[PDB]
This record gives sequence, structure tokens and C-alpha cells, in this order.
Amino acid sequence: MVLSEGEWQLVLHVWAKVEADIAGHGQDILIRLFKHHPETLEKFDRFKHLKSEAEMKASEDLKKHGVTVLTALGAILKKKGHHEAELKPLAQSHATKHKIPIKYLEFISEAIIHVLHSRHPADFGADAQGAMSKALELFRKDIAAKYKELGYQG
Ligand code: HEM
Repeated sequence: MVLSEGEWQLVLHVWAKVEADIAGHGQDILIRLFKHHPETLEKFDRFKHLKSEAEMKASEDLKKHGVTVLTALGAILKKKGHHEAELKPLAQSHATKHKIPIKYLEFISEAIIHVLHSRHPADFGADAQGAMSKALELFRKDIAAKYKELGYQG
């Protein structure tokens, strides 16, 4: 839904590349998020001490968390927009426990795109970028709707 089936197939085709190396993509994505938008580490007390990209790359905790994040995102993307049941617990924790504003979800979406462009430049063209961007945008829109239901000013 929202995306055409053909657009979803571009998304899942790019996502298969992510699934070939989930921990590597998750490390890169979190490091890119924290390096570009260091204010986002205010949400991760446990990672505030990491002093360099090298230390971040060597952190097993950070790696495991990237796996957690991308595993959850892959399950969402594979539902192709019919992701109500996967999004419910995620919106709950991120609105009420972690308190993640929508703008931080935009930042991590931009980091996902950047990392895919860095890791797959010869197999991540304009249509694949546009489709992944639409899919992440839909994810954010539906999170925002749940945020509102929950009373959280995202
Ligand atoms: C693609 C977007 C995201 C996905 C799919 C995702 C997914 C997850 C999942 C599955 C968990 C573990 C279970 C839970 O608490 O719900 C988690 C934990 C958490 N997430 Fe997210 N997340 C995303 C974005 C973010 C962003 C952008 C931030 C902060 C800027 C953030 C902050 C946190 C924190 C603080 C935790 C707890 C970490 C800990 O255990 O120490 N999340 N996330």
C-alpha cells in the first residue's frame, strides 16, 4: 500500500543486501547517526563515552543494538505497509520510554540511505533510493500517528 508493488520490490531487493550483513550495516548506520547528529546520543547514556568512530566500531554493545534495530525494521519493511502489529510495540517504547522525536527518526532514515549509498554505490540507483525513502517516510508517518494517539509530542 502507498508504495506500488514494484516500489516495494526495489525496497526488498535493497533490504536483501542489508540482510547479508546486518551487523555491518547497523554499525555504520548508528555511527553515521551519532556522528552527523551527536545530540542523538543524549538518548543513549550507555554510548556517550565512545570517543571515536574506531571505538564505536569496536563496541559490541553498539553492534548488537544495530542488529536489534535493523532486525525490527526489516520485519516492518517486509510487511509492505501492513505493519500495524510490528509498529505498535515500537511506537509505545519510543514515545513513552525512550522519548524519540520524529526529527530523530528522520535523521536515522537519512543515515540508512547514506550508508546504503556508501556500501552499494554501483547497485543503489535513483529509483532504489526514492523507494527506500518513501518506505521510511511511511514508517515515520505511521509512528507519528501512534505518537499522537499516545499523547506524545514527537
Ligand atoms: C528505524 C528506526 C528505529 C527502529 C526500527 C528502532 C528499533 C528499536 C528496537 C527494536 C529497540 C529494542 C526494543 C524497544 O525498546 O522497543 C530499540 C531500542 C531503543 N531505541 Fe530505537 N529504533 C529506531 C530509532 C531510534 C532512534 C532514532 C533513537 C535515538 C535517537 C532510538 C533510541 C532507542 C533507545 C534509547 C533504545 C533503548 C536502547 C538500550 O537498550 O539501551 N531508536 N529501538
